[PDB]
Amino acid sequence: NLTDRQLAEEYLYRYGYTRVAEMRGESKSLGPALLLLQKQLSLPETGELDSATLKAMRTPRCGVPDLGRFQTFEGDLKWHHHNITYWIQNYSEDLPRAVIDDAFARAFALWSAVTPLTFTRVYSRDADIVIQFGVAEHGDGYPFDGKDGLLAHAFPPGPGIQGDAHFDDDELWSLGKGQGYSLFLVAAHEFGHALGLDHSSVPEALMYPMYRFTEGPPLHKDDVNGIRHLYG
Ligand SMILES: CC(C)(O)c1ccc2cc(C(=O)N3CCCc4cnc(N)c(F)c4C3)[nH]c2c1
Ligand SMILES: O=P([O-])(O)O
Ligand SMILES: [Ca+2]
Ligand SMILES: [Ca+2]
Ligand SMILES: [Ca+2]
Ligand SMILES: [Zn+2]
Ligand SMILES: [Zn+2]
Repeated sequence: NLTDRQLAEEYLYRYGYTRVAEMRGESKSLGPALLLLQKQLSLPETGELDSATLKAMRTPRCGVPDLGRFQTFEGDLKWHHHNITYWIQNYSEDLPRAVIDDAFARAFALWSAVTPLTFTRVYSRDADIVIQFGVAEHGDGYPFDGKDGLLAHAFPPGPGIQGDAHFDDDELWSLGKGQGYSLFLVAAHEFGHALGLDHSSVPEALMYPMYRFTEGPPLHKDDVNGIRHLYG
């Protein structure tokens, strides 16, 4: 029961819009930050807390920031070897273990066709991409928010926590039918970040930050070109 205005202030802060408005001398009213968000999400650029902007802010999405408050990390944020390993550290009880394993394998198979990298499952803490399910504060100081709102987050390529992918288990994980969010579609978006991709402004793109259920092929031209500009 946040008000529409309280939701707007929280959204603009969480995803980096308020910090950018501060750097431009324009954080004492909502309008300038709203214009930065409408440009970034490809909404009409009104500067108002209008119906299209409120509908966007209420839409479940990725927990990675858009414009600001990104942490300082080690290295140039791409992988420098070909065989990327992953470890499924724990399981949601919402799906059978073999269905969770296959959702992650399918999400990696989407990227493998369009990148010179391979993805291989291991059972070891020193995998490149460690996958975890967690609730609220889950060990990295970037807490989840309970049911709906942000669904998951991931870290850009590098050592340790870098490249890792976390899924909010206060969500109901499914394949996106009946109830719950598609673990396949969320994992596919989060693995893009774990390969070094940013958010897209193209609403149809996999790397757009909002969750959109589809039964169609998830990759768009903007996603494939994004990976091409990283690894060839
Ligand atoms: C586009 C690029 C540069 O490859 C890239 C891609 C994805 C990420 C994810 C982060 C990152 O900063 N975090 C990892 C995601 C969790 C998180 C959430 N809120 C923050 N304010 C925050 F700093 C972090 C830390 N930083 C990133 C940077
Ligand atoms: O905010 P509205 O007037 O576009 O509904
Ligand atoms: Ca890692
Ligand atoms: Ca959540
Ligand atoms: Ca759950
Ligand atoms: Zn994202
Ligand atoms: Zn986390």
